[PDB]
Amino acid sequence: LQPPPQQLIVQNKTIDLPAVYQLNGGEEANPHAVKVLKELLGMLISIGEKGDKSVRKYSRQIPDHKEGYYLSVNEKEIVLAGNDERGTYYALQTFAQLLKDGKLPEVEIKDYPSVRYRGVVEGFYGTPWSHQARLSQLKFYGKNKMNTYIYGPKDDPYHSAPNWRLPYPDKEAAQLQELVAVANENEVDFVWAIHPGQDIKWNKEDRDLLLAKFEKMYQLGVRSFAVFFDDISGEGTNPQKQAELLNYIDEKFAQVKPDINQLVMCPTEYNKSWSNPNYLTTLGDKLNPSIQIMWTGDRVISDITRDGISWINERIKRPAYIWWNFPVSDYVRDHLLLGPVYGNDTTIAKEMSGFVTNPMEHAESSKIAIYSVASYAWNPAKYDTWQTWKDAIRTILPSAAEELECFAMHNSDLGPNGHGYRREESMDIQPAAERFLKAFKYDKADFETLQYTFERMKESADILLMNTENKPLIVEITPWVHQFKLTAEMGEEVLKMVERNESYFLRKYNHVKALQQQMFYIDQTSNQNPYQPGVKTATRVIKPLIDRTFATVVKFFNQKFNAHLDATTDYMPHKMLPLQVKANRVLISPEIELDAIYPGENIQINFLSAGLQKAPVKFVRFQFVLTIEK
Ligand SMILES: O=C(N[C@H]1[C@H](Oc2ccc(F)c(F)c2)O[C@H](CO)[C@@H](O)[C@@H]1O)C(F)F
Repeated sequence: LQPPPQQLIVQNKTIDLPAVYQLNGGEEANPHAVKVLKELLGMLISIGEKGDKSVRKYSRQIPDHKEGYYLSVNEKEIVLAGNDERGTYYALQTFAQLLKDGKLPEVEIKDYPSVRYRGVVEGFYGTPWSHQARLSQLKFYGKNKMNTYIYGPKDDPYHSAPNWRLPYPDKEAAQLQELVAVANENEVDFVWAIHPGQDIKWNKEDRDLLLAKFEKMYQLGVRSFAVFFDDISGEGTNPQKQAELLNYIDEKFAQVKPDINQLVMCPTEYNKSWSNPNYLTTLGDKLNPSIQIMWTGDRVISDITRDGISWINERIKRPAYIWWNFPVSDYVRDHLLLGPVYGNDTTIAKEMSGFVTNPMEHAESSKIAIYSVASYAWNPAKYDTWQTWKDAIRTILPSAAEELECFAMHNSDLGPNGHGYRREESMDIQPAAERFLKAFKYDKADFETLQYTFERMKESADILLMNTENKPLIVEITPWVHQFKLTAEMGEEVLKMVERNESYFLRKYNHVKALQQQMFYIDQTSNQNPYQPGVKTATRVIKPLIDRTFATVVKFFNQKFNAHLDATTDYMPHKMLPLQVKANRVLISPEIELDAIYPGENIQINFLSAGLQKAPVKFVRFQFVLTIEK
């Protein structure tokens, strides 16, 4: 069961889903839950909300919590009783996971979430989620009892700079309208956010335009709203004016419409490190208390701790609404972040108004963290990092679960980055790895372990590429899967170099250099975004072991045979601190000879620049970056 319920009593007896049933309360229960029931489908089945005729017999069993439910299955009768309509739907989501092979376990469940708002903020920089991916997201939220979707992609020009003042065009508006309908069907609050701050004026004209935009969104069906003031400079960062604007939205709009739910703001000082030592106490004191204030923790990317959440709560005078910056990867775009969700304290549910997760631009790939966050935020006390990661992967790709686990286990670290934020990766093999190298610079078992791992990586790569159960997932990860397969091939060849004769070693060597060039070409042709282009994989443990083992066994060959083989581990056609090639930049990692003559563009230097005006260039002699026409 995911999320695991607050309370559960299992009897050890089984019951056939009744071939013949009597439905009580289907005309009065939450239509969204009734629809799920009738699809899954004499024995009495009672569905309803506390107060309904159908479930009055169980009124004492129903948890007195928002979104709570009582679920019961026995030989005699089935009860599916929400404390409110969402609760009934959540009872159904649990019910569907009990139903296996046409059979049900005899169980009594009393359930409710520990955190009031739980979900995803699409708030990353980069390519926003497609329409299809958002639709699929919303269904997945409902299955996993996430009730919050904060729409806020940084690069949607109608969400942020400069066209936040304009209504969405017809096509986009028709799409959002559908998203809102689908969200409603899955018991998700669609929260449309706006990000006006970089150029907002504190006047009537901009105040009114912002309210007019919210009204347009409201006409599209939107019933929750957010205003983000993060990552901005200038007058838009003034706390009094922020609070005043939010209170004005609250009082003229959120409390005037009959049916507005969440009103949320993201502060400019949204993590402890970025907070000056009185912006936050001004917000805490001036902002209407029903208004939510977001917070990403001690740092832009951090895990939430008891000390950290108590620090925020005291300044803002309400429980912080957490924006958790994982698995967002818009600052490490060359990595996928498919590891487990961990690091957040599991005893601080009462200290938070909400918990949402900023995910990767890769929507399906994000379902691993998302499913885990859902589990954490509903039942933090029973949150099991590893089992939930395994369950996520198995729900997302039942046909190739083991292969996805293999891929995901070696694609979880961010690599070095400006935020200093890291994740564990490849922990199972790390001991055999680190002992194999030390000895080299070995136990047979460690060698076979590495060998087993490479073999497995290839099996996983090839089965994943060809999987048809979740095609959109496979499209997202495909470039990394190719790179992952290459890595495992390079690993097998390097191990063969460690093991017979001069001639066989040179065959393996030459095959390695070819594999290095293949990885380079995948890195230059896939995922060519402006910020961190290319495709890295297995970066924490595996690639480093392979490269170092390669440097080492070559060194020993040159010593033994008086040879002069090149020991370089990453292919690089240009010559010169490694050179890098990023799009049409050739740069010295913070005399260069290129592999051919190109038209030059510019040379940028920091210890400065010169335009080259398309002059032909092969040699550059003196950041340190050459930009060519390519
Ligand atoms: O996290 C937030 N905002 C952005 C914030 O973005 C930054 C933008 C500029 C920075 F200099 C910086 F250090 C972080 O961090 C996330 C990760 O990159 C982004 O995805 C978010 O859109 C929000 F809580 F304020």
